Amino acid sequence: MKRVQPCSLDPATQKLITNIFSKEMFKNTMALMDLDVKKMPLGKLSKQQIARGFEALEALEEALKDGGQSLEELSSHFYTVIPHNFGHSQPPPINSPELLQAKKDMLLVLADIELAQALQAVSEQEKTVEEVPHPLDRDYQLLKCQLQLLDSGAPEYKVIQTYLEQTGSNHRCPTLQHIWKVNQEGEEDRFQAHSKLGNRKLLWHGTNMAVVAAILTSGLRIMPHSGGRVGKGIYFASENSKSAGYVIGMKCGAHHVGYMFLGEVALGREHHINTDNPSLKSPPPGFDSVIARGHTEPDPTQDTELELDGQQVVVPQGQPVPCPEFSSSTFSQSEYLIYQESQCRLRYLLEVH
Ligand SMILES: CC[C@@H](CO)NC(=O)CCc1nc2ccccc2c(=O)[nH]1
Repeated sequence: MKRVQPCSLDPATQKLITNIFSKEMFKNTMALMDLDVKKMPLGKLSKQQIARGFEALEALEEALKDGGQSLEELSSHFYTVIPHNFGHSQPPPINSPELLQAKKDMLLVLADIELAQALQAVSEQEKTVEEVPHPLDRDYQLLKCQLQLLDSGAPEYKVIQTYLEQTGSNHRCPTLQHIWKVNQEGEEDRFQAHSKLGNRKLLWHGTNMAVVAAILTSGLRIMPHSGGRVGKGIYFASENSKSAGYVIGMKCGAHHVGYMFLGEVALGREHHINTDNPSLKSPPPGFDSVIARGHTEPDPTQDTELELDGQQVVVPQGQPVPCPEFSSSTFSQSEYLIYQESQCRLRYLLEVH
């Protein structure tokens, strides 16, 4: 029998690792995306299945753009590959660009669920080694990402807290529980190359809980089949309320639990837009970012700065105020886009109730 070594983690980090590696949380997410968890168990989920899923969605995309199969014939093949559960009734046809991108977004989450499952596989070295770490230490070690819990006294604590409270829902106030500094090793070098590229900003990136382990393992990515209102890049917001909309919040006890990322984004020369462009794959030449400007913006006169690795990083601190220039924008709130993974570094992780 193998000796289980004691857990080295603080209670808040243990709780976080318990939450983001939880089998029930992953199944819950699949259930919330109307996936058939009985026909698709966590352990049966595979890279081949997800690939076959995206192949079926691409065929549907070609039909949506000949004498080929009908949209219902092609939809039926997608549901055979990715079993859904609509109370065991006939699943609906994927006959619109809005339905298609939603199905792609579902598979991107499912790919991050499969990645967390693949990450937890027992290596041959582990089978030979005569002791084992506590399961939470093992999961933490697999992320290959340093997490450091901040106390109310850390220099950035009050700055982050003000950012959260001033730009979050005025009535549906997100309650801050914990902040971890995130040091993803193998993400430092690519981001540091952009040292001469300024206009650095700390921006929100909200996700569901089932993709947090994959992000701590791999960083924010520009995945194939990804997209949205401002194309194929990494989406950020300066308003917490915009990023919070993407946080489902899992029920636990008498409260909700969710996680939010803060990323350091080197925006450099910004290109501003006031209308949707799902076809963008990069900024225009000579630009380093695309900012879909909203009707509001956290009061720029209230911006502060944080020193992160000897670089000034703008941190908004004001409530949203109107922006007359973008009063007629198709965006109510700003969306910040970068099209190179190296222009982002994860910096903080927040637990919110
Ligand atoms: C493809 C769905 C998943 C895979 O992780 N993506 C997310 O949950 C990111 C969602 C998100 N979208 C935004 C869009 C505009 C502005 C901000 C955000 C944001 O914070 N998260």
